[PDB]
Amino acid sequence: YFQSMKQIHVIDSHTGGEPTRLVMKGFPQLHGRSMAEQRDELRELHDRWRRACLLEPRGNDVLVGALYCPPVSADATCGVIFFNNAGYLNMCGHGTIGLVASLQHLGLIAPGVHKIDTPVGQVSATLHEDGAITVANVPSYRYRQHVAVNVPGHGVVHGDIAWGGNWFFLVAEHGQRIELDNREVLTEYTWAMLKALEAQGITGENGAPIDHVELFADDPNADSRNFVMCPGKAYDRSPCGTGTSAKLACLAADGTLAEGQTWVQASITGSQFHGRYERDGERIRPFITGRAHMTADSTLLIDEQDPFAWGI
Amino acid sequence: NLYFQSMKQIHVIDSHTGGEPTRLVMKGFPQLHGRSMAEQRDELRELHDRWRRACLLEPRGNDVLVGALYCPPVSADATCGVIFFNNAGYLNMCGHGTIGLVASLQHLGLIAPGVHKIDTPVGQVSATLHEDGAITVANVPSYRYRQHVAVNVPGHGVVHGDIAWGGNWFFLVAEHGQRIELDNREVLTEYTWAMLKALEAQGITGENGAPIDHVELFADDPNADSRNFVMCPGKAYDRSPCGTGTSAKLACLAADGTLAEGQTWVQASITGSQFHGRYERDGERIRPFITGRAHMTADSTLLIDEQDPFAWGI
Repeated sequence: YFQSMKQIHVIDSHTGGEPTRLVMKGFPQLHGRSMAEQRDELRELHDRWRRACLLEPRGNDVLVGALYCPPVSADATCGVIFFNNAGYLNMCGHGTIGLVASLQHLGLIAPGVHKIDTPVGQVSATLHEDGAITVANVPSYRYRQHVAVNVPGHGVVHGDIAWGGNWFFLVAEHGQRIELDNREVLTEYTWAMLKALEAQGITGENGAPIDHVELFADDPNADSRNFVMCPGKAYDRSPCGTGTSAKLACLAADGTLAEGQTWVQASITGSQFHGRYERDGERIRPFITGRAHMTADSTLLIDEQDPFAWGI
Repeated sequence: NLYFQSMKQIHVIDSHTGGEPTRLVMKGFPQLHGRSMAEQRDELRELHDRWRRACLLEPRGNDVLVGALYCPPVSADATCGVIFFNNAGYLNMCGHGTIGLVASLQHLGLIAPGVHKIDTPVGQVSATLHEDGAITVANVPSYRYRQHVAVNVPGHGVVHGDIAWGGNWFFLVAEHGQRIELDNREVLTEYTWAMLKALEAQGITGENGAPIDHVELFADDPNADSRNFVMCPGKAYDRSPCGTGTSAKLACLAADGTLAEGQTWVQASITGSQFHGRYERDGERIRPFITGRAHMTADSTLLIDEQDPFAWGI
């Protein structure tokens, strides 16, 4: 009977609490030569597979899926296509940490530098001997500093606007408590803040929407703790790789963090990433280190008689 | 493969009942010495709560999930015992989870169609596995307490609802002003949550002052007798038609004579899943019977990494 249903072999993991569903077998054969072609193929010809994995009931609003692919470039370990319950992603830092940890435990890679092919080019990740993984983030920078926004029901706040692979508004939050049991308040506040930025025409470079907000506060045992609001009104359980890269860019620009020095960023759940940077013109090269842990080895089952087989 | 067994493992079968998911634990929890399900449930809560938490807290679980521990039977009559739980604690009964259990046991080769008795921490629940795979559960006795009660909900003026017990207290509204559609769930959530606050503020309760903690809205449907939206504690909506809520609905239909004894009511949910319901009379109350289906969604080995600060849940 189980043998009768369509099967998808996945390895679920989390990176600082933010989960990754790595698909190792069961999606359709993709004939695209490039990772972008394969991604387009999935989206256009085979989207039910993403949806079965990411929509309810099998998925949720925080999960990212990752399709393992054979490498396309000569020196890459593999290819990957990331996706969530709304569509396809291109890069995904926490998912890449999940991927590399998973591949290690499956016996497919050893410690060292690994190149991973994505739809938008290669990502370099270093698997350390102790199992931590460092992602070379895209070049990051601060676009504007100390920008005012009025947030309905809360008042005026100032933040930096910075690119770390996504656009962020970064706020030194003194008013609200950055603790996990205050998450519903922080969720409503930061979501309102995102909507207020849009309404007030506050954007990244060349009008790009700011679709992430991150709040920072002191922490007794890290350099900082954050609360990160993402698309879909979901907070990041992790310190957020691109968001921490954007923070490093701001710290670098202000001189708060020296080149080569380590910044320890705690998340709302108490997980941590380490980061450091090198300067490169008006930008920085950020390096974000974190860990992933396995949480399930699972055969997803698709009952083709279920109206919700491919997700709700 | 040696690494995947540096890790503690829990074998689960995940399924959903009309969209509402059940995680059935088939192996990996500690041995329980309780002679009864109530004692075993107490054992879990008191001596072994990390297992529930690994399964139901993030990252492995979520707010919608219910877990069910499979247990060897303890009443002589029984196919098995079960203990239900969610990310907050232990439940007693769980109709949708029982449908999940029975469907899962069938697919695992443990049972065949027929009547199956299942031991629970509050005694038995009887479930019929039909030849076509559907499963009928007997809900607790249900009844309407009050009829056509007014509540003022700011932004809506007065709404009327029935107050009925189906295992929980519900306020049941024939909703003509709100669109009962999944893409309108945000608006429906704010409305029903406001309605619960207004009932409380205006002293509208169940029997003996019991708080009403569920609201269900009902509308016409072109392929069912009705479609609903069901608001539950924690500001959560039921993906399914809701077993206890549909039982409360049956009690109101029976009281008004809208549904005849033995006749079937087809209740669609916000997600477009459906249950069937019928009742028999029990003095001034009813015995409701809820029929639905569960579908398998995963056969999974949960893995616990000892080096993981979140191994046992966030």
